[PDB]
Amino acid sequence: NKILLVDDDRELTSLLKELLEMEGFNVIVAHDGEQALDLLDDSIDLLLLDVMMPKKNGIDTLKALRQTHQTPVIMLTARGSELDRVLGLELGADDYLPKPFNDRELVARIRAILRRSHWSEQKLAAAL
Amino acid sequence: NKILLVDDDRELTSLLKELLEMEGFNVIVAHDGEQALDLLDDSIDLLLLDVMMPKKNGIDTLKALRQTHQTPVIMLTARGSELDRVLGLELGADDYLPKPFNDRELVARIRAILRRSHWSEQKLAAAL
Ligand SMILES: [Mg+2]
Ligand SMILES: [Mg+2]
Repeated sequence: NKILLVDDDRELTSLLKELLEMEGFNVIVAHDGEQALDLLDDSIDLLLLDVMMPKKNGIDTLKALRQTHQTPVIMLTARGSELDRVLGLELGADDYLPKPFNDRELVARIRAILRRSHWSEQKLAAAL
Repeated sequence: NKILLVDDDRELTSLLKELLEMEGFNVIVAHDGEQALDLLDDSIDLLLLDVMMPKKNGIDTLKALRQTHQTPVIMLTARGSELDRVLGLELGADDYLPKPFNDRELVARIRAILRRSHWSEQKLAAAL
């Protein structure tokens, strides 16, 4: 399972890349929305998307990717108000996890949406 | 879209039934884990599941339903610790929203998982 980490905080992306790699994931990192959309392809199983970033913020990245991709996305951002959360979810995100977060909850939410993805694939392969 | 509302609090289930009905959902109510499993069938698109309930708690209900059903479930409970959240998600829940909650966020999270369900169905019908 391949995760695209989109966050402009290099310290967090390095910590998360190591964590998710320890958890058995293939991780690719984008540092803005522009980079993200350039790296986004069919091989990506999930996006961990930050909101406030230079060049193209996460809200605009999500709006753009959702025009062509149904790829699962989890917003992982310091923007944690009820408004921020409802906006992310309504714009196309499958989950929304504010910062600061617990690593165990992040992994559990990654696994929750990837379990749903696998069930969808199994049902599709069963029907085919 | 049919929602199965599993909670022992009659005051909350009545408030939520009205809210979700105003939002265009068909709502059926269970007051414990035993009638939740009795009411659970293929017509149910999502479960709003409480934890602390008599006869059968939400954790045991989730474990039981997940043996036979892949139906989307959102834990809606006063059990909001990191442990509670990670446990719910690892046991089979698609989302976990602690109490007290914001009605707008609940609806947004219901819509986020039902949008994923519809995309899965559209892809399945497209492949068929
Ligand atoms: Mg940032
Ligand atoms: Mg209760």
